[PDB]
Amino acid sequence: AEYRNWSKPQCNITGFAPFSKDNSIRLSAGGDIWVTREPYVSCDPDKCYQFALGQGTTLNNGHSNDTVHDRTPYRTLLMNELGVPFHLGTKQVCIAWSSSSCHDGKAWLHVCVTGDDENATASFIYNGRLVDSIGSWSKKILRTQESECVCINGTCTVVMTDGSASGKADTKILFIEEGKIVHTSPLSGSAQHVEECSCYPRYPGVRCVCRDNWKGSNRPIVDINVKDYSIVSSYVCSGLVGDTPRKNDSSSSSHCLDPNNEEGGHGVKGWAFDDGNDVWMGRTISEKLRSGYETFKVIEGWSKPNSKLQINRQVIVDRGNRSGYSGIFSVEGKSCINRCFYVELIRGRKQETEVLWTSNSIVVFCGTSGTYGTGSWPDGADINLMPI
Amino acid sequence: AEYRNWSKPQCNITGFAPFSKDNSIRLSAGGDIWVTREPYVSCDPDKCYQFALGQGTTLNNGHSNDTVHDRTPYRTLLMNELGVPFHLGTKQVCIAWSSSSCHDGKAWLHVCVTGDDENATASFIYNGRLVDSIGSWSKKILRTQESECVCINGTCTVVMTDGSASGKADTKILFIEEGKIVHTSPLSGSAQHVEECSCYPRYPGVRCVCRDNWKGSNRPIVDINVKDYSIVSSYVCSGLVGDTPRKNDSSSSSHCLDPNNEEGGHGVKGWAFDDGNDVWMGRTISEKLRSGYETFKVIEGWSKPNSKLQINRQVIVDRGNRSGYSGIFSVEGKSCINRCFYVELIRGRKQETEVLWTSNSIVVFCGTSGTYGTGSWPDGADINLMPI
Amino acid sequence: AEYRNWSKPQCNITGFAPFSKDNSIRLSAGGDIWVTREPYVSCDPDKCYQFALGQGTTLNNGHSNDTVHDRTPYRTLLMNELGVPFHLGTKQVCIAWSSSSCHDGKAWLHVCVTGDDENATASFIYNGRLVDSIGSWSKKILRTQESECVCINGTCTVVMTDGSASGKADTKILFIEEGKIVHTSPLSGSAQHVEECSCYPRYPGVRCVCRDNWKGSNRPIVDINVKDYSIVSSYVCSGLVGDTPRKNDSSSSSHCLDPNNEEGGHGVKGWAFDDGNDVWMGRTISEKLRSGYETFKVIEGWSKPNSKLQINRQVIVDRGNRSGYSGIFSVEGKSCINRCFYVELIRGRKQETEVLWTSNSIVVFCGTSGTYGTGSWPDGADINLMPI
Amino acid sequence: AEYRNWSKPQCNITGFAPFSKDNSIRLSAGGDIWVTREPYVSCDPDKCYQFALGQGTTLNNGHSNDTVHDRTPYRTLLMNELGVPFHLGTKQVCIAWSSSSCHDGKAWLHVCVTGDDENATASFIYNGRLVDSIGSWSKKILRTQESECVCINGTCTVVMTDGSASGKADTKILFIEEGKIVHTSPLSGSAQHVEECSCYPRYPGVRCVCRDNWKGSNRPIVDINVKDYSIVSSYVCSGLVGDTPRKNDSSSSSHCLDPNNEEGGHGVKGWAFDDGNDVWMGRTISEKLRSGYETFKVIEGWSKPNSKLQINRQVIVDRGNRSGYSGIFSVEGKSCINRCFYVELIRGRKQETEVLWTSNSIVVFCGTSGTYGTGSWPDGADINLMPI
Ligand SMILES: *[C@@H]1O[C@H](CO)[C@@H](O[C@@H]2O[C@H](CO)[C@@H](O[C@@H]3O[C@H](CO[C@H]4O[C@H](CO)[C@@H](O)[C@H](O)[C@@H]4O)[C@@H](O)[C@H](O[C@H]4O[C@H](CO)[C@@H](O)[C@H](O)[C@@H]4O)[C@@H]3O)[C@H](O)[C@H]2NC(C)=O)[C@H](O)[C@H]1NC(C)=O
Ligand SMILES: *[C@@H]1O[C@H](CO)[C@@H](O[C@@H]2O[C@H](CO)[C@@H](O[C@@H]3O[C@H](CO[C@H]4O[C@H](CO)[C@@H](O)[C@H](O)[C@@H]4O)[C@@H](O)[C@H](O[C@H]4O[C@H](CO)[C@@H](O)[C@H](O)[C@@H]4O)[C@@H]3O)[C@H](O)[C@H]2NC(C)=O)[C@H](O)[C@H]1NC(C)=O
Ligand SMILES: *[C@@H]1O[C@H](CO)[C@@H](O[C@@H]2O[C@H](CO)[C@@H](O[C@@H]3O[C@H](CO[C@H]4O[C@H](CO)[C@@H](O)[C@H](O)[C@@H]4O)[C@@H](O)[C@H](O[C@H]4O[C@H](CO)[C@@H](O)[C@H](O)[C@@H]4O)[C@@H]3O)[C@H](O)[C@H]2NC(C)=O)[C@H](O)[C@H]1NC(C)=O
Ligand SMILES: *[C@@H]1O[C@H](CO)[C@@H](O[C@@H]2O[C@H](CO)[C@@H](O[C@@H]3O[C@H](CO[C@H]4O[C@H](CO)[C@@H](O)[C@H](O)[C@@H]4O)[C@@H](O)[C@H](O[C@H]4O[C@H](CO)[C@@H](O)[C@H](O)[C@@H]4O)[C@@H]3O)[C@H](O)[C@H]2NC(C)=O)[C@H](O)[C@H]1NC(C)=O
Ligand SMILES: *[C@@H]1O[C@H](CO)[C@@H](O[C@@H]2O[C@H](CO)[C@@H](O)[C@H](O)[C@H]2NC(C)=O)[C@H](O)[C@H]1NC(C)=O
Ligand SMILES: *[C@@H]1O[C@H](CO)[C@@H](O[C@@H]2O[C@H](CO)[C@@H](O)[C@H](O)[C@H]2NC(C)=O)[C@H](O)[C@H]1NC(C)=O
Ligand SMILES: *[C@@H]1O[C@H](CO)[C@@H](O[C@@H]2O[C@H](CO)[C@@H](O)[C@H](O)[C@H]2NC(C)=O)[C@H](O)[C@H]1NC(C)=O
Ligand SMILES: *[C@@H]1O[C@H](CO)[C@@H](O[C@@H]2O[C@H](CO)[C@@H](O)[C@H](O)[C@H]2NC(C)=O)[C@H](O)[C@H]1NC(C)=O
Ligand SMILES: CC(=O)N[C@H]1[C@H]([C@H](O)[C@H](O)CO)O[C@@](O)(C(=O)O)C[C@@H]1O
Ligand SMILES: CC(=O)N[C@H]1[C@H]([C@H](O)[C@H](O)CO)O[C@@](O)(C(=O)O)C[C@@H]1O
Ligand SMILES: CC(=O)N[C@H]1[C@H]([C@H](O)[C@H](O)CO)O[C@@](O)(C(=O)O)C[C@@H]1O
Ligand SMILES: CC(=O)N[C@H]1[C@H]([C@H](O)[C@H](O)CO)O[C@@](O)(C(=O)O)C[C@@H]1O
Ligand SMILES: [Ca+2]
Ligand SMILES: [Ca+2]
Ligand SMILES: [Ca+2]
Ligand SMILES: [Ca+2]
Repeated sequence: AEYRNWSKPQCNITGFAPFSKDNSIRLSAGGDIWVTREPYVSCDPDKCYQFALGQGTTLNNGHSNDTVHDRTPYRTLLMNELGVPFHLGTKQVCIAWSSSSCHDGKAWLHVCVTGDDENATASFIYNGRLVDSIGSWSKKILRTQESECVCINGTCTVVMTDGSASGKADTKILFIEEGKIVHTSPLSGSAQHVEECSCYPRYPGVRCVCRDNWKGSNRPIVDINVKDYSIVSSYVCSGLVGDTPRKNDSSSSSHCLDPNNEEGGHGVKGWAFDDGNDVWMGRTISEKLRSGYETFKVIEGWSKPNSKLQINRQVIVDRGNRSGYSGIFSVEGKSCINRCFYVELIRGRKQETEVLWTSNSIVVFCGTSGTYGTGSWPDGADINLMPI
Repeated sequence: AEYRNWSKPQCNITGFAPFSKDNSIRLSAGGDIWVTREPYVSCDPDKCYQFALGQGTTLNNGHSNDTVHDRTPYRTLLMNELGVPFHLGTKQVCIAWSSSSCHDGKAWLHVCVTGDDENATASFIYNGRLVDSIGSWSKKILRTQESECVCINGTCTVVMTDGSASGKADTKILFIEEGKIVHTSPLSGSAQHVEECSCYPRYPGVRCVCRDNWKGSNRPIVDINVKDYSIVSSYVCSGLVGDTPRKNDSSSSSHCLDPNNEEGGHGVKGWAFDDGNDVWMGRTISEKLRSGYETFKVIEGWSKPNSKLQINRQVIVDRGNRSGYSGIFSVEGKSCINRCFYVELIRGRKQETEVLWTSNSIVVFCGTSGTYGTGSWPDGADINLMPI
Repeated sequence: AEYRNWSKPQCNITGFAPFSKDNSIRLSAGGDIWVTREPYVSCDPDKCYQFALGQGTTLNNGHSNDTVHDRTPYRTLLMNELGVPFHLGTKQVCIAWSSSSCHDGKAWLHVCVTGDDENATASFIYNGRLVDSIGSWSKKILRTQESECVCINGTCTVVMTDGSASGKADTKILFIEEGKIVHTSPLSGSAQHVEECSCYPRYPGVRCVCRDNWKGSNRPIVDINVKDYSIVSSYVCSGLVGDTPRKNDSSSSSHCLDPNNEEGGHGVKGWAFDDGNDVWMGRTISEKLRSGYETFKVIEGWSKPNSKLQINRQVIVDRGNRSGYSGIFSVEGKSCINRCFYVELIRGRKQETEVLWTSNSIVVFCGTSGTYGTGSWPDGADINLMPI
Repeated sequence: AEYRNWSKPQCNITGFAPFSKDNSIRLSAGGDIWVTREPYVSCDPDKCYQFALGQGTTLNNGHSNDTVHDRTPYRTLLMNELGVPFHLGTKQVCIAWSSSSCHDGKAWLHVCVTGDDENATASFIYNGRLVDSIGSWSKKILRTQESECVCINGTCTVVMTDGSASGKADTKILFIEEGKIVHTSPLSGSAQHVEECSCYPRYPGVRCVCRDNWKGSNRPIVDINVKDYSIVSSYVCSGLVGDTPRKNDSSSSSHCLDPNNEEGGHGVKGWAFDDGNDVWMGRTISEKLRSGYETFKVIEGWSKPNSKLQINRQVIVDRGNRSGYSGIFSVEGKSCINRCFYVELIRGRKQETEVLWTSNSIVVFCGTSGTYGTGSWPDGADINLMPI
């Protein structure tokens, strides 16, 4: 076993093909299945795993009531092979109401945050043992990616924020070797608010596309140099912007440097990645709600400020059905590194009042250089057939 | 780990001996078990797995209502070790409402088709990662074997059809190396309609027996040359024909070249294989319905047009009990390659109206050169004891 | 991986110490657990497994009604690591209403009998594939040990009977190499009726203690020579006899050569083994019913006709609680081969009428050369708290 | 695979960071989960496992009634990877109503005690086989640590007691090599009553902190020399004492040599360990009840009689919530040996009368040399939402 370096070119991308779906809410109506949110996917060199933050209960269970809240002492990070839904034999790998995980080629790192809002603890678990921990630096909900971290040559990097959800906060990038924090760098650059980064290897460094919860409906970019620990940041150039909420497609804009100040407050975790001067990106179909999910390429949308020339659109979830968070993960092939993404399909409160719980299922697609058709792969549960 | 070449002679066959049964419908009345259809079996060099297309729900679950339909965005391919029934810890390996899987000696290939009827996508997943995809070529339900594919020296082959279920369609044979499509050949020869092929290694090539849904109650044969990609096809010679529906044994016929035009419309997935000039084949016992299941040898039934001289009959499922699809898989022994088959035992709608769901169990037999007795191994559930 | 030869001396035995218990009936009242009977234990060189014949259903399930019957097409052999109760993820390794399994050092052999009473089939599965099969030789319930077989230097041996349960039958000993039957020898010697043998390695051969269902309440012995295939048989010498039913301890007898003709009809599977001239044996405490379970040594009870001098008694299950079958298995230690046994704890019909099902749990003890105390480890379920 | 020697220095400790939590009582209200008590954690060189003594039943099950009792023939030791809650696929590794387990670098040892109070048996199982057993030496509930044993260079040591819970008893330290007892030493030194020791490697020997159930609310220490089998004992010096019950912090005392005779009767399993002259220790927050849980360092609390100068306090479970037993386990890092602890969170009878059962969940923390914040991680079930 050798460390991963991810030193292959990005695969050619013509769009995305279906990869996995867990159907977990449909299963929850006839089976004991965990209540979750904030899912993601990350793969070791052989095979992929699905992860999510449990709510310390199954769905058909009195403890599923009022699971809309994001942070409790009962949330744990669940980890199963991809496509195995979160049944009662699922391993809870750490105590977490925010997390990130990744494999360095040799073993798994988990970054797990729990405890009081004003004084949380992050644990750093590597190859099955606690190696490091830190306390909150700004006393305002220390929190992290909710998707995979990225490791090159044994140095894993993860983005964390502590501070306001609606104003200037303190973001830092940690560099971790076999579980030990070896350096911490503050965020630098023109991104003004950074949360929930979706990061990917872009050898020789790591590139992240994030959520600006304050003034941007355009997504921040954070670039991380793992050799010298330097950080740069800005915003995706595309005038078709990636956050929710956002303005409509004719009114929206980005010019790469600053938050657009267009319905910038609040947001949703999402992703994008560059392909030469173009950008591939996903977003909800609704501009206001976490409903629908579409991907497309914006021609020159990485390099040219405010480009809106899209092509190669695919519907992942039709506009009539619920989506949620989405994130990137990367998979090493024989000759190239592929990009894949998952979509959280949130069901229950507050939007759906027939039940008292909040949970989700997942759907997952991977880049292809081949061809594909059309469809829609929503959660699929009938809210009226669920236990309350 | 080396690629499989299957370069051993076929084992001697005197008939078939019991191998596996999962009892899944009986278990579903007191346990959380997936709703399935279109099951099959395929083995890696060590051990066998059962697969089937899930319906995105367990049976005792409101979402099992009206699971008679064949294609939805919730169907996934399930994969367990053979004899482990589809419980909630079962892995969903891909999104699929049609599939085929096989192991090349090194890793698993899955061919998984999903999305809109008029514009489906097939994903090609190998060693746990998406390697290729194609879109529908004829915009009319791209679909595949619903049983194992076959790999020689690292080149796996799979038969797919796109086009009418009741007239000329477009069948193609794909050749796939570590998940990458390297060649596609159109069907050639005198088979006029080919679906749901049951294929087996017949070194140096692959031989398939299929379903003609249009004009044949005799089964098509497709022979695939993996070295030069050439294809030949025709029909099993036996006058005791393998499809359902079919005429009775005195009225039925085949003369090897053409569909017989005898109750040829519709059909069921099945199998046969040659043993010198003779053929071993399975079929439903009923000529009209998917009820009962029998195997026998037809003397000269591979080589002599319209031969009806049977011997070595075995009842697998008595005439009074339900069957379904059946397919072949092959298993490498010390000195020879054995042939085995499974039978899908379908329960529920439309035929049984006491319940609202449709699902199945499996029973599996393998070739023997020894001796054996008699019996009947049906699904065994009492429809009146099931959840509706 | 090398073949086992079992060429170490028997361990010193002072009695038996607790090893495993599964509590499966207690668990069945609050969990989905298989209905079973005829359990046993067998270990590969690393670890032990529990096996039993399923009844194709869980206990809290309408299909558990009238599971008293011994042979149906739904019975399968279940196999889990020892101490893991038969939950819904349990593997059904073959179709069987009679079975025997054993590991030769390299892989598992399963001998699985199913089908019609008058014309059964035995399948021989080795390293996960069907290698051989035979049909019934006497058309009267071909049947086998219901406990582990034994392999020396790659040759596994198993005892099977076909014929009357209440008169002369046809017993044969099969010799099987990597799943292939290489020789079959008829029973020879003075045992007059032999069923359900509990066999153990006694290098250079195999020694079995069995059930005489016809005229003996003393247990038969069958000795098997694996080099030349010769067979000898007789009866355990001990005047404290091992079957149920039997006469009381003052009236019972054995003189080593013949069935005692004392309450000889019917019987229960059990075991014994020699220790020099002495014998270690288990039996039910009741002389009429499968209730209680005790072990003891009979001084000179292997060599001296009708010896009744017992010592080192241990109660395993108190007289007030139900037992069932019991069998031997052997485990290789650093310097010696240990002997262990399991006891089936049968609950439900016909004896207990509060429920409609019949099932069992297990308890398991292993030889020790150390010391121990006293106790009683019965099934423990309260029949009045069970689903009917 | 080599034997562990634990010959690295203790890691620096600044306090403890969250490691694992299983949420098992919350899950039990909507899932089939074992009833347990007396849990602990122990790790092989790769990964950690959670263990506990089952009560032979799940919680939503009539057999969970009156599970307050500590010893029955149905209790077994359960073992899962850490964070996997005790679902129905959990392995019961031995019959036990008292236990200890540990891995020597090569394989697992389990010490399992069961049977009659006045004449119990301890089984010693190593690498999956029974290797040794002993009977009760004093006929008064032979019993052991209920947490991990410790092995150096292949010699594992375990502390056991037999005798009164409220007066002089007979404690012995056993030394076990690949499952075989090679030496037994009696307790020696000034500890007057020793139960439920929490032991850790302190190369070249083993150090334990225990429970005095007779006259001490200060905890005993037992030091074990694995080379010459000699034993020394005394009491933790800290005037902030570790048992429950105890006097308040101003009235309590210890002077290192003798039991303090302060609310000394009864007790709870707990732990402490030295860090130079200082001691790190956990205790319940309540002085009378098993409620709350806190850890802190007592400056000079290892070396200076009656020191009460605490620093670095952390709440693990707030004062308003239930705790239970707690124990130490040790984990080998790249350069140092870390200390971790678990807390049993007991729910149900006798204290909570809304239900008829008694069970627990777990929470687990590991030493850190980093930083951390604050929180509280209690069991979290709502007693009014549980099955009775
Ligand atoms: C079977 O499945 C395939 C694959 O999914 C479908 O093909 C895709 O079809 C979509 C929708 O048409 C294509 O994406 C769209 O591309 C447009 C740009 O391409 C056109 O214009 C350029 C420039 O002149 C031409 O070079 C090019 O050849 C095309 O003529 C974008 O304008 C589209 O965005 C606009 O419309 C969408 C709604 O469709 C809005 O949401 C946007 O806001 C915007 O107004 C869009 O991106 C995609 O490129 C095709 N893929 C491929 C690989 O061909 C088939 O349509 C489908 N067939 C059926 C019947 O289901
Ligand atoms: C115990 O189990 C064994 C093994 O399963 C059973 O033996 C099989 O029995 C079946 C049924 O008889 C045999 O299959 C049949 O073979 C017939 C041809 O063989 C006979 O005729 C030839 C030519 O003259 C002779 O050489 C040969 O020795 C036989 O005399 C076919 O004609 C049969 O097909 C016809 O009948 C079946 C119904 O049985 C119809 O469905 C068909 O449409 C057709 O009319 C059939 O194929 C089989 O070969 C035997 N196997 C072996 C290996 O011997 C035992 O019968 C069974 N005993 C009991 C009591 O259960
Ligand atoms: C704690 O646990 C230990 C270990 O389990 C118990 O010791 C065993 O006790 C049993 C019962 O006494 C012993 O088994 C019996 O051995 C008798 C023969 O030994 C005695 O006689 C000989 C010959 O004179 C002496 O050499 C020897 O020292 C003994 O004095 C048999 O006669 C017994 O069988 C008879 O009684 C039983 C009921 O007990 C009947 O069911 C039989 O039909 C028959 O009448 C019996 O086999 C056993 O040997 C002891 N084991 C060991 C290793 O010592 C302790 O008794 C137990 N203490 C308590 C209080 O629970
Ligand atoms: C965020 O989280 C951090 C880490 O958990 C919290 O910091 C810990 O805070 C606790 C409570 O104050 C500290 O533990 C306490 O240490 C006291 C000794 O230290 C003080 O006094 C010495 C000697 O003069 C000074 O050198 C030192 O700098 C400190 O000023 C003990 O006296 C305390 O025990 C007493 O109070 C507790 C209740 O707190 C009682 O239960 C005891 O009986 C006793 O009366 C206690 O041990 C701990 O050391 C801090 N950790 C670290 C690493 O700094 C932050 O407080 C928290 N912030 C918030 C707002 O949540
Ligand atoms: C669902 O959960 C809510 C939130 O905890 C429960 O409401 C709390 O109930 C407690 C116990 O009576 C009250 O003290 C709190 O004031 C309630 N909080 C709020 C916001 O209402 C509620 O009881 C639970 N059950 C249902 C059926 O709603
Ligand atoms: C079983 O499933 C059917 C098919 O989806 C359900 O029937 C549909 O119900 C919706 C919601 O009311 C209607 O809009 C559709 O028109 C119905 N379709 C048909 C074909 O009837 C049915 O409600 C489900 N439940 C039961 C008990 O039958
Ligand atoms: C329990 O199983 C028995 C045995 O199969 C069932 O009884 C059979 O019921 C069928 C269907 O009505 C009858 O044709 C058979 O004659 C019955 N056999 C006997 C021996 O009675 C019985 O119905 C099942 N259910 C219960 C509640 O007893
Ligand atoms: C809960 O368990 C208790 C303890 O076993 C049960 O009470 C026993 O019930 C038996 C059977 O009637 C009586 O002979 C015993 O005398 C009872 N013992 C005691 C201490 O009361 C009780 O029945 C069980 N069920 C419930 C609902 O309490
Ligand atoms: C609390 C926490 O750690 N993360 C939560 C974040 C933050 O509230 C925002 O990023 C603002 O900081 O967003 C969610 O609320 C959301 O939008 O669905 C869910 C997630 O659990
Ligand atoms: C829809 C699909 O992909 N395959 C389906 C096929 C096709 O309808 C036919 O082969 C005609 O094309 O047959 C089934 O309907 C059937 O007969 O039981 C089930 C299967 O799911
Ligand atoms: C039918 C079969 O294969 N074996 C059965 C045997 C035989 O009936 C006897 O050995 C007589 O032949 O005994 C049982 O009935 C029994 O006594 O509990 C159970 C077992 O399933
Ligand atoms: C019975 C047994 O083996 N151990 C039990 C011990 C002993 O009773 C005491 O240590 C006194 O000896 O403590 C418990 O009761 C307790 O306090 O919660 C539980 C545990 O099961
Ligand atoms: Ca925003
Ligand atoms: Ca047809
Ligand atoms: Ca008898
Ligand atoms: Ca005390």
